Amino acid sequence: MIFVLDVGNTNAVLGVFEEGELRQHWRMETDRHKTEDEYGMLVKQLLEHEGLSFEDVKGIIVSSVVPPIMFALERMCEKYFKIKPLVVGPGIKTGLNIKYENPREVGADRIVNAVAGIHLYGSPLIIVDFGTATTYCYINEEKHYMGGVITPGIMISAEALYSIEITKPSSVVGKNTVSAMQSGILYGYVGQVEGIVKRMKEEAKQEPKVIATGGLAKLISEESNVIDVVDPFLTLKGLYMLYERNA
Amino acid sequence: MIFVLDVGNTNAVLGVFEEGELRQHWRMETDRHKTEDEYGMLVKQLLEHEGLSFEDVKGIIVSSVVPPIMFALERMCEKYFKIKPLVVGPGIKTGLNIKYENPREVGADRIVNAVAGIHLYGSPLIIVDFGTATTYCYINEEKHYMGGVITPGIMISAEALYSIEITKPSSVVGKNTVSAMQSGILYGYVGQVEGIVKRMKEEAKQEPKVIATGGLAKLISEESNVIDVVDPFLTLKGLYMLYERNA
Repeated sequence: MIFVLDVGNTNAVLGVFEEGELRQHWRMETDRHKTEDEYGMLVKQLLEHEGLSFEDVKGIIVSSVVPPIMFALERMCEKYFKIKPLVVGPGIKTGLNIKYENPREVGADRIVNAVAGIHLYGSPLIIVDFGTATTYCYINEEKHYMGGVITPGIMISAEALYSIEITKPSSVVGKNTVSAMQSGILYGYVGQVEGIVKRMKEEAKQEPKVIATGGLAKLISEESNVIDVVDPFLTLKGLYMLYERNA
Repeated sequence: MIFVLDVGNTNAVLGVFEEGELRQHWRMETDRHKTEDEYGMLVKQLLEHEGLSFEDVKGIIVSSVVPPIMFALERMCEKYFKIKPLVVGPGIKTGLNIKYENPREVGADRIVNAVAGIHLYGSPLIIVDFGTATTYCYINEEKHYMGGVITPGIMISAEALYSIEITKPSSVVGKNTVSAMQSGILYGYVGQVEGIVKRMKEEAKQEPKVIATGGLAKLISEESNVIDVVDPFLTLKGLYMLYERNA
C-alpha cells in the first residue's frame, strides 16, 4: 500500500492507497511540537484501527509547506516504515505543462491538484482549493496550467474579523452582530467564488468544468452552483499519481 | 464654520462646513504618537492654507474608534479653538430608528452614515462602507436601521495575503504570482460586494438604492454596477447633521 501525507501550516491529511484506490484518510492539526517517535506512535495507532501494520506500507510520498517538521516526518518514515519518502519538491516529475511565467512559485499542491484534476476530470478546468489561502487555478483545453487567482482563506479572513464555526445565519441582513459577521463571511465568500469563477470562465476558450477541494468546499457548493464537483481527496489522489510516476 | 473629525484606527478625515456645505476636507494617518500641541499646529497649517483661522470655527464634532487619542484631540480643541467638542457616543441624539437587536454595538459611523444616507438619498437603502472592515447596512422603507453584514476590509484582507496598491491586473487569470494576487483581491472583493448586495436586495420589500463610501469605493464601483452612488463624504455630512441636531 502507498501512504500519502499532505502537511499544511494548520492541518495535515494522511491517506493509504490500496490497489490504486484510497482506502482510508485521516485529518489532524499540524503539530510543530511533535517528535518523530510521537508521529510513529500516532501513525501506528491509525494503522492498527484500520486493520493495517507498518509492513503494509511499501511506499510513501509527502507534500508539506512546513520545513520545521520535515526532518521529523522523514525520520519517522525511515524508522517505522523503513522507507525514505518521496518529497514533492523542485525536481519531482509531474507530467504537467506549466505556462505560468512563475512555474517555481506555484504551490506544490496546486501542481498535485492539477495533475489529479486533469486525469480525473479532463480539461479545460478551474480548480478551487479552499485552504489556508483560497486558490483558483485555470488549466486550458490543451491541459496547460495557465495560472489563476489567490485570495485569503475562509478561516484566515474569518479570524481577522472575529478577533469559529462558519455558520449559515437565519438571514443575510443580520439582526445582530454575530449574525452580521456570519452573513459576511459566508455570503461574502460565496460572492467572491462566484465572481472570480465567472470572470475566469469569460476568459476561457472552451467552457471549463469547475472542481473544488478543501475542508470548506462543501459549505460553498451548498450555497452556489458555480462548483460542478467537490472532490475532498483531490490532493491525496494527485500525490498517489505522483508517487506512481516517480516510482 | 463647523469642524468635523472622523478618526479611524488607521486614518483620520477632517472637514470644515461653511453655511451647511462641506468647504474642505483633509485626510491623514491616525497618529498615536502625536500630542495635543502637534495636532493644534497641524490643524493651524491646514486652516491657513485654506484661508481660515481657528476663530472661523464655532463648533466641533468628533467621531473616533481610538480612545488613546481622544484625550489629546479634546485638549487640542479646548486649547486652540477654545471649544469642547461634541463626541459621537452613547447618548448623542441622531433621529435614527434602530430595529437591530444590538443598537449599542452598532459602529458610531454606521449610525452617522445612515442619518446622512436617509437624509440625502431616501429609503430603503443599502449603505456600503469600505473602511477597516467593509460594512453593509440595510435601512428599510420606513427609514428603520435593520442591521446588515460585516466583512474584512479591503486592506486588511490584502495585507493578510501579501504578508500595497489595489491594482487592476491585465487579466483575471494571473500569468504570474503578483498578477494572481491582484486579481484575487480586486475581483474577489467585487464578487463579495455583488453577492452580498444582491442577497440583501432579495430580502428587501422595496428595491433599495445602494450607496457606498470609503477610500476604495471608487475602485469597486468602477468594476460593478451594484453601487448606485459613491459618496466619499457621507460620514462628514452625517457628522455635520449630528452637530446641528445636538447644538
